Amino acid sequence: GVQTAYWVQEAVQPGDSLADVLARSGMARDEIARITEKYRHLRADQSVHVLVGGDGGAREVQFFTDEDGERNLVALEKKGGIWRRSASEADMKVLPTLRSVVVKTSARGSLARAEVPVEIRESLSGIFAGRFSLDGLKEGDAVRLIYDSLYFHGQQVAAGDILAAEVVKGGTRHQAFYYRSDKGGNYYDEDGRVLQGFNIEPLVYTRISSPFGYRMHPILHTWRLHTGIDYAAPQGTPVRASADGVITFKGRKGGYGNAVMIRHANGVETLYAHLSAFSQAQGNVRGGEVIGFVGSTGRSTGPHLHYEARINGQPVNPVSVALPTPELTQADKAAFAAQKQKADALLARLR
Ligand code: NI
Repeated sequence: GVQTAYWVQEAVQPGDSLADVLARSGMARDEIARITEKYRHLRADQSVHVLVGGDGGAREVQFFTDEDGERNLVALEKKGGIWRRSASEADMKVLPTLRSVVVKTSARGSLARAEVPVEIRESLSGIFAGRFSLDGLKEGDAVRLIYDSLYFHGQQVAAGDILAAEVVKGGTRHQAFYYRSDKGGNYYDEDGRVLQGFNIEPLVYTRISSPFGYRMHPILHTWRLHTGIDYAAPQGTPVRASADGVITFKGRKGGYGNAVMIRHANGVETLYAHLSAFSQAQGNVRGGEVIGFVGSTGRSTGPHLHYEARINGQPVNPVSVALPTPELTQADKAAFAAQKQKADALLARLR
């Protein structure tokens, strides 16, 4: 009898194009065209979804883009015969995720079995990197986490930042709390003291135009993930290394324009882009010496620096990880205490 609509999932293979994946799914030739007419692009490690109507006609197509610098969540619907970027306020919903796990084999291993996003395992590693090694957790060691999770139409699509984390290694308790204020946040321990190389910011900037993490466009309601920090600064402004390490690259790089990377050791790297010019200071960099100057090369509006920290792999909120953490004043102390208590109430849920 009558046919019902169904979803088709097509994974994205190496250096694949949208039209490519869309074609392997079985989508019509002329249909692929009407789509790519308005929409180095397709984020690998995923799969584009296509809703097929009972009549075999495509009605929707959602997927993630991995453009250089940021990733976009593209949702497209077909109405009246035209593909339009679908979006709405109620589409996404962020919830606090309470995950508790006890180490058995390895720390990173057990956390993976507990359904803990790779992003979080690495973000957690850098946060406590100044107290212990996340890989030195023996059996019986606990890891209690609380982090925002993004749900698209009731379906978990990503993971926000860590709100609080309690780790017990060998019986020693280590706590980390996320604190935000003013008109990104930072991580502090239970006593409000700084946790933990990166003793300075990459430069002197006028203001931070765009923070790290997921954010919804105020009017388009679309969602995008900025894989770094946008430091607004006059072009030509000296861009120095945040810490020691060794520069491993430099030159034009996709939408990043001129950029350089530094392997700060311990399995961590950094990247500064959109530079107007370098300064050629390869080899080992003491940490602090100029390595570039602000510009607007690659995919960028005006002058500013793109700071991106990549722990054991890909993008990770550089805050309190690959940047210095400011001390808490009275303009905080009280507020922080109020926030620490809220997170601890959720933590106690995993004890
Ligand atoms: Ni950026």
